[PDB]
Amino acid sequence: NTAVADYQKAKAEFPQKQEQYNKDFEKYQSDVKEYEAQKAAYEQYKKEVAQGLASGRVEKAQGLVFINEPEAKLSIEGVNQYLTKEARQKHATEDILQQYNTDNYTASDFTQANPYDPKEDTWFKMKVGDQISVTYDNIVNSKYNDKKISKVKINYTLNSSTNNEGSALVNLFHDPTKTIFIGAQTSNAGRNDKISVTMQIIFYDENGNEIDLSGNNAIMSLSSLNHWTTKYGDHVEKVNLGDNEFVKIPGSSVDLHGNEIYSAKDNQYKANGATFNGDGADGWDAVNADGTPRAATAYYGAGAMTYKGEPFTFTVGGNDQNLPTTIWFATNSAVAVPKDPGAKPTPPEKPELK
Ligand SMILES: [Ca+2]
Repeated sequence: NTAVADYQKAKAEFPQKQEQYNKDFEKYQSDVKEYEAQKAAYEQYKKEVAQGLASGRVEKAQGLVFINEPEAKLSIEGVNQYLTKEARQKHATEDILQQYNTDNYTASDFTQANPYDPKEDTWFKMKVGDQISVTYDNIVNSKYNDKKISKVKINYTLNSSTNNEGSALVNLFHDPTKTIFIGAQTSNAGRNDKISVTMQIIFYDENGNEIDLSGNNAIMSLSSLNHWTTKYGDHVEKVNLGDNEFVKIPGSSVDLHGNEIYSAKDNQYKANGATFNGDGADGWDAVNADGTPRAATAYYGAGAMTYKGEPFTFTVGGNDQNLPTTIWFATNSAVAVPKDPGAKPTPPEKPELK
């Protein structure tokens, strides 16, 4: 006989069980909406692949494997201001936005002689209008149309900055599939300056010749094109593809607008109308240190291109004054597409005393 104890426990716990139910039910309603969006995008993508629609080229046309090059080493031409290792150390514990606050660095933090080994990530300031050329070798995992890739060259040119010094701070990864993390102070009010970088990638075969991409099999990612709108900015990340060709990702917030691809509306906060939240461990934009997306919903912030070997330009701007502008821009063969969301969420069981 435990009737009294059991009755009193069930009665005492009921308010908490009801509060947990309300939270679980709200979460279920939110999850159903996310599931329906993911399912629609996945079904559309499957149809595009099966029927041979344009976006099916992500699967059907891909001949480029260029996703992971953790052994690559760098040779850099055209950089005149490398960040000293002492200055890198001094800024390493700061918030990311402060690490890229160019107001917090002075001339004594930079040197003309590169202190970084070829095998490690390298830091430097870029100067508007000065093209740099980065050659990456020790390429072990990559190929294009069954031509193993021996080397990659990427040229980068800073066209504009958000600061008033014509400069931006860069962390250049030794693995070229991680590309570049760039930022600067946002020195002016008015949301109208931007960091703009033109890039061009050349792949080389085992005999050292440049690889012709005109079979149109190099499908490259343009993921993580955030657009957030808050009291602190109308921050938009964009790509001008130049002579390369846009590949629309089904269900993505990113589309073609004249000359550029980006998300026309906020894609970062459900509170601002986005379908998925971008922030946090569970957000669509979550990434590992390797740059790999953590989220099956990464497609929501992504575009892609058929890369034809010609220059393209990424931009980021719209922050308010004094909030440093940053972007981790990567491009590689790992296009973010909708994935199978699994089974539809089921509602929580309502707690009862009966
Ligand atoms: Ca981004």
